[PDB]
Amino acid sequence: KFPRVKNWEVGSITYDTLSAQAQQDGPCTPRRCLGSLVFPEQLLSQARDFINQYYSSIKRSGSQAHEQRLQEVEAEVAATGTYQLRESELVFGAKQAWRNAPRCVGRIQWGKLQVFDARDCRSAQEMFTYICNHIKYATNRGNLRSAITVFPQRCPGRGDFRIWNSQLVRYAGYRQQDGSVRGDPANVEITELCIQHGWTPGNGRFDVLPLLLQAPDEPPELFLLPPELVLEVPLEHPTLEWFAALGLRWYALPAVSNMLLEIGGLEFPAAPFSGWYMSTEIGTRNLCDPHRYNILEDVAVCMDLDTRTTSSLWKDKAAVEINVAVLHSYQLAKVTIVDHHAATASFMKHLENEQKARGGCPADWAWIVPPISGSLTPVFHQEMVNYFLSPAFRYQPDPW
Amino acid sequence: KFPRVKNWEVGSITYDTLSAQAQQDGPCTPRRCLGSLVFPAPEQLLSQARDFINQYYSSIKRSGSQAHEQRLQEVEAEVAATGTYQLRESELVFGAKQAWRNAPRCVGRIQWGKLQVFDARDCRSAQEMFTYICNHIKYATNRGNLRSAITVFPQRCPGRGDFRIWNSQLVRYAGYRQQDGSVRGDPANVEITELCIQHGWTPGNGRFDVLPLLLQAPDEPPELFLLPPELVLEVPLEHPTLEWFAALGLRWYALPAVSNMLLEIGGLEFPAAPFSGWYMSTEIGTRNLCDPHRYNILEDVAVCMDLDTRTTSSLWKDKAAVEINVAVLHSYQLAKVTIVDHHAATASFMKHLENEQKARGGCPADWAWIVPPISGSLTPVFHQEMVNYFLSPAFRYQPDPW
Ligand code: HEM
Ligand code: HEM
Ligand SMILES: CNCCc1cc(F)c(F)c(-c2cc(C)cc(N)n2)c1
Ligand SMILES: CNCCc1cc(F)c(F)c(-c2cc(C)cc(N)n2)c1
Ligand SMILES: C[C@H](O)[C@H](O)[C@H]1CNc2nc(N)[nH]c(=O)c2N1
Ligand SMILES: C[C@H](O)[C@H](O)[C@H]1CNc2nc(N)[nH]c(=O)c2N1
Ligand SMILES: [Cl-]
Ligand SMILES: [Cl-]
Ligand SMILES: [Gd+3]
Ligand SMILES: [Gd+3]
Ligand SMILES: [Zn+2]
Repeated sequence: KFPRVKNWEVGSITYDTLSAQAQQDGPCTPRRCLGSLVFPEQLLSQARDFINQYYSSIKRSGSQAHEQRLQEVEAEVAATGTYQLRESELVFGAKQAWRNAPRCVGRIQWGKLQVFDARDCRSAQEMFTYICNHIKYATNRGNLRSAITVFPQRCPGRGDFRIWNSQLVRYAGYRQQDGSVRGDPANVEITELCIQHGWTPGNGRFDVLPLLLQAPDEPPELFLLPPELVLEVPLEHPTLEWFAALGLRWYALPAVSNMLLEIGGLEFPAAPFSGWYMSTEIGTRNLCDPHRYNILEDVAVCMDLDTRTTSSLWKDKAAVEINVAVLHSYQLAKVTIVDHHAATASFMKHLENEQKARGGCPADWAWIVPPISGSLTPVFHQEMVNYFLSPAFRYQPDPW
Repeated sequence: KFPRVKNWEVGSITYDTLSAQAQQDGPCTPRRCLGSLVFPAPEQLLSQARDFINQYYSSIKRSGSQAHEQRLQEVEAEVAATGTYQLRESELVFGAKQAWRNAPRCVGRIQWGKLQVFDARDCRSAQEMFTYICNHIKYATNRGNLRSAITVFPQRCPGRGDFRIWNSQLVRYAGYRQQDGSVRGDPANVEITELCIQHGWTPGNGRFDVLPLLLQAPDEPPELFLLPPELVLEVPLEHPTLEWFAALGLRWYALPAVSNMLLEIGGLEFPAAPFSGWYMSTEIGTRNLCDPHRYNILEDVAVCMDLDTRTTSSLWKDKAAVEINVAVLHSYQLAKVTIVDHHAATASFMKHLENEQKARGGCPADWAWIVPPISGSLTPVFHQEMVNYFLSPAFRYQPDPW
């Protein structure tokens, strides 16, 4: 019943006892595995379970404080149909949701999270102020600091706070007259949403999009990020002197803004969180994916590689140098970045910590293994168990 | 409904209706996915036999024919009289091809229709096993123009032990455990090496000593057979521009021939049915040579490339691994031994997926095994959602017979 989990490089065996606590059901069944798919008063039970989790974590289970808190949440839900987290519980909840995220290789950091409490927020203008403060704090002039800002929870009879943008920093993607894209093809939809809401578009490949911020029951409002708040890194290569001329750039801060934060049955549809980049996200996925910037063959051309035969591994050589350029450029710019070897090594340490702390760790193998040099990293050889724990970050529908 | 399956590179969406035909269960439950784990009654025989006969007669466009109905009745009668039944030669060939076609962890399945099936169900001894195995190796190797082949030894039957090939592949390099814990040779083969020594093999002392075969005839201890060196085609590894790479003395063999899996067709089990194709270069260059628990050459190659190995962010591991894969591809092409790189192989697997969507409404595929171990997202299969499930005919894992 407890899955046996093996590391094939060392031969070590663990049993994941934590998965027995999985709440939501995942997409797999005994008949077929869908692990590779990207997208697959009951409040009182989830609330009680969360309070118990928290008071267990702080070694206060069954204490007067524990029982007092349980009675308070019961009284709130009975009186109001919902309840409010204490600040300490909010901070614990956000950290746990990160800790529980199966697709995050960066969870060695999960205990170090700045939690900005924006639950008093009203109006998109206030939202923007909170978001700018978050960006400022998290960017920290390149010495990036993981942070989350939590906007008011969902409640009956009132619309949600929503950030329409998938991230706080996104590059525009402009559909061209012939169906191609200038800029980031991942952002065509949000780009034309910004334009339809009054944004004057640019004409460039790396135009930072405005933010579309939705206060409850209002249309989204456009907010322009002050340019000095959006740290970017021009990409250069340590020995390929022509790389800099390609004018490639990426931004310092990965800040996911479209996921729902769920804590104790409470739902925060706007809770943008940020850390720092793992270099393969930029150099391999964002720049080399065929449906993203797709610059691999451009770089291969500039490297004089034999692009007439796949067996020259010209694609692999070009991608590696793009990843080198990303790492070199962020380090030169003094912007926090982690390469995929360091990140996976730390994630192995995290798995070991979590085995001792909780008896296991939900982990999505396809997402944890980096998109280049998979088996050069230790996580490739590590069997993993994927399951859903709460508190959690969840996908949610786009607010349109 | 059925699983909806997206390709994220193109945006195309299909539904895997074939998954609804999955007979055996995998390891996942709604509570937790175990997809990344390597190793997760005459009436059931009749249902599996009936299903397979139906598959066969569908495949040749003969469903409902007098031949179809006659075969169903013959199998039912034979099972009732004898407890088992015997495949017709054409059904064995279809079943072997289907088992390959059904193999979720095989990226080279575009080739599934081109399989030479050697019928060794008449084999009576370990000596004759070796004769069949040597003929398989000679045929499949084809002086480097490799040909996919399977040799099917007699099925499991009550009253008699199994035919078994103890070795996991027909070609394996010895792994000699050294007293300090290290391994000379291939650390993946330490156990079969010690078994070979236990059964009277005089070991070598090199890193690329081809192991003898331990062949088990029914109810018999395994018997040791040495492969004639001229039968085992090997490729010395050199690099087109790293001239010192050749001095590493690295080699690999031409023929990937898996010999420890069980072939299951229509409820019949063939515990000895070695099959072979040709290598994808990442199996050799990335896994076999660069895995820390295999030949583990990555740092020595990176140092000889004078890369800076003191920090991970120079991506020295990545650079050395690419050049080792280059060396494998170059060396196989130079030796005129069939090999496919991971770009070509994954592109052809995408064609296979498209072919199978039209032919069967889906394709069982194990994402973690299909996506190559370097340059994953540079290949189209990384962006392809996949559904993993078990169809029969099948190649299955089985316990080691010791
Ligand atoms: C501190 C450095 C961090 C690193 C290096 C890191 C690394 C990563 C990477 C590489 C991914 C996969 C992203 C992709 O492929 O698009 C990811 C996903 C994720 N990260 Fe982290 N992360 C960090 C911090 C954080 C923080 C602070 C949070 C939340 C408070 C977080 C929550 C998540 C979640 C929820 C996902 C999964 C999103 C999804 O399921 O689509 N991460 N992270
Ligand atoms: C024709 C050229 C072929 C190529 C390029 C190819 C490629 C591959 C590769 C790269 C793997 C993964 C192996 C590993 O990572 O250790 C694999 C697995 C597999 N192949 Fe193929 N293959 C070929 C032919 C065949 C043939 C002829 C058969 C059977 C008749 C076959 C059946 C299988 C099976 C059953 C597996 C999975 C074994 C397991 O689950 O452990 N393949 N193949
Ligand atoms: C589809 N769901 C969003 C997944 C996603 C997309 C993305 F583009 C990112 F950049 C990060 C991400 C987030 C954090 C906090 C750190 C980091 N390195 N990456 C996560
Ligand atoms: C029991 N699990 C076996 C998995 C495995 C291991 C291995 F070392 C291989 F080489 C192949 C393999 C097999 C074929 C026919 C072609 C090819 N390219 N690889 C398959
Ligand atoms: C189809 C497949 O699940 C998809 O391409 C996945 C693969 N693994 C991934 N892994 C990470 N970290 N991020 C991703 O976007 C993806 N995409
Ligand atoms: C733990 C993990 O499943 C293991 O390392 C897998 C990953 N994917 C693989 N993919 C292939 N093709 N071959 C393998 O041996 C493995 N090993
Ligand atoms: Cl990103
Ligand atoms: Cl191999
Ligand atoms: Gd020139
Ligand atoms: Gd030279
Ligand atoms: Zn699964």
